[PDB]
Amino acid sequence: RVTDEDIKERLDKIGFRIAVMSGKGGVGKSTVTALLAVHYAKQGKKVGILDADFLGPSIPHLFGLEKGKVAVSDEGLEPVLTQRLGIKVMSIQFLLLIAGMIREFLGRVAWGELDYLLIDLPPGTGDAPLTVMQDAKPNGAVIVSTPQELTAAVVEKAITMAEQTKTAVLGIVENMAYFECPNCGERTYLFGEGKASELARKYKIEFITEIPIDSDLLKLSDLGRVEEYEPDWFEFFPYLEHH
Amino acid sequence: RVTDEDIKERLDKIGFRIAVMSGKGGVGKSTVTALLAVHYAKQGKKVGILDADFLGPSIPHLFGLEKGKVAVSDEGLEPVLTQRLGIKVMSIQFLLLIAGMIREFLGRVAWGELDYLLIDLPPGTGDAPLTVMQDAKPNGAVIVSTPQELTAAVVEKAITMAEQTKTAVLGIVENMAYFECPNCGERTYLFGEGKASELARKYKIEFITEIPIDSDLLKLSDLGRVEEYEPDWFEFFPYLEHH
Ligand SMILES: Nc1ncnc2c1ncn2[C@@H]1O[C@H](COP(=O)(O)OP(=O)(O)O)[C@@H](O)[C@H]1O
Ligand SMILES: Nc1ncnc2c1ncn2[C@@H]1O[C@H](COP(=O)(O)OP(=O)(O)O)[C@@H](O)[C@H]1O
Ligand SMILES: [Co+2]
Repeated sequence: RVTDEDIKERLDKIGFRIAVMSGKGGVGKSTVTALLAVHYAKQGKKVGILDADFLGPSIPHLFGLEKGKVAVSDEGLEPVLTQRLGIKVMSIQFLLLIAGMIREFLGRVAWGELDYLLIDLPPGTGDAPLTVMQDAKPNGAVIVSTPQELTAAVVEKAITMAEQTKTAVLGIVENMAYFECPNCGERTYLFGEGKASELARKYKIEFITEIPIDSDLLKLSDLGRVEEYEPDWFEFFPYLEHH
Repeated sequence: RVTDEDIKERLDKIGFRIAVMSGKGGVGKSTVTALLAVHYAKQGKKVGILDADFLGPSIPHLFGLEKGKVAVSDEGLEPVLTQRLGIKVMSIQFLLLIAGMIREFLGRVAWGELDYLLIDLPPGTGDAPLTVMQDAKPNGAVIVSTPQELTAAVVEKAITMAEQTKTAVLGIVENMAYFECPNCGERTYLFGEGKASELARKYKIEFITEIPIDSDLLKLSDLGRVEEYEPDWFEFFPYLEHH
């Protein structure tokens, strides 16, 4: 029930729209989304997360936000804040086709003035996650994949999808690429690891990052204490003009 | 088209029907299925795998069977053999509602005389993987799960499912439970690990196994050379009267 000119007034308050996308489920798209939100918050930035992943909404759980409950104000649907860093979150989860659902999330929600809105897309390169790009029209987008995914095929379906809304492909994230023994700091690289950097060099993408399988990230993910995860795999995420 | 009394003549040639099942996707159900097939073959046994996982058929890939071509004989639909150990495989994959598809797989396929038929179910505890239990009515079934999401809930939906066809729950497999540094042989246990043994003791299941995250299993899985995977996580899988 929200006009195309209506969202404009809302997104005008938002410095930069990043979308996070994946070849498929279980590659840690929502976890990365969360870690980028945490990166930005901790740098002093005001951050919003829109959970577009109706399939399996990981986002609220990661911030221990099962206390769903949206409330309505002058400004509209008040997003629930993460207690440690004040990140604003919106998820279907907070109500116990979607073409228009995203239009509401961009319309009726009081995002206020924030520097970055992170959209946790549905998984894959299908129509589902393209419908969301239709309405969110992001400035930037970030590919999340495991080594043993991460083909030029996938990366090209990704660059092509980003064409349909004119969005820059800012980075590849190689999630669960290696493991670092905490005893002896030995790394063991999972088969297919190192492809992110080669494909990035290949298609002229400027940001690569290889996130290991981290027991602590799994612990705190589960506990919903992700805001306390110390390691920043986005230490070197490039600046992005966000006025 | 295959009659209910028709399958009887076929399964009469088959010593024991094991079904492999999961709380959800990406927990390595198909990989375990494959490793149990390999365990049995290498022990001298004649083994069949029915790939009931139409969703995302991992099985043929694991044995490098993209040569997906069935042929028909007197005996019927000839399963394609794995080249190293002679395991017989059947998968929709070999043709480039399913209620009756499984009925064909159990009916029209020439399984011949074999000791074990392993059924790689669809993932989860939903209707999909229950339809297959209807027609396969397995003697035994094995739960595959990762630590994070190995709940009494899941295990009970599993024991309950197995009731509906009177099948024994033979084992729990905790897949990707830990990692062993190849430098210093240190193990690092993923959060939630050790639950399989507690739940098994709890619901009186006789077989537990914890499979680590294995770079080599990932390598050979991908290469489709799984038959050459040396480690047997079923070293101590109990005997099962299979006349
Ligand atoms: N680097 C990592 N180390 C350990 N666990 C991880 C890592 N990345 C993701 N996970 C876990 O893997 C699972 C899948 O991540 P998730 O974000 O749900 O993927 P997706 O967004 O594709 O569904 C979750 O349990 C998540 O916390
Ligand atoms: N213990 C393990 N170590 C490393 N990789 C594994 C392990 N178990 C499974 N995998 C890999 O994880 C992925 C998921 O396994 P799969 O059997 O396809 O899950 P499911 O059958 O439940 O969909 C595959 O790439 C598989 O080879
Ligand atoms: Co070590």
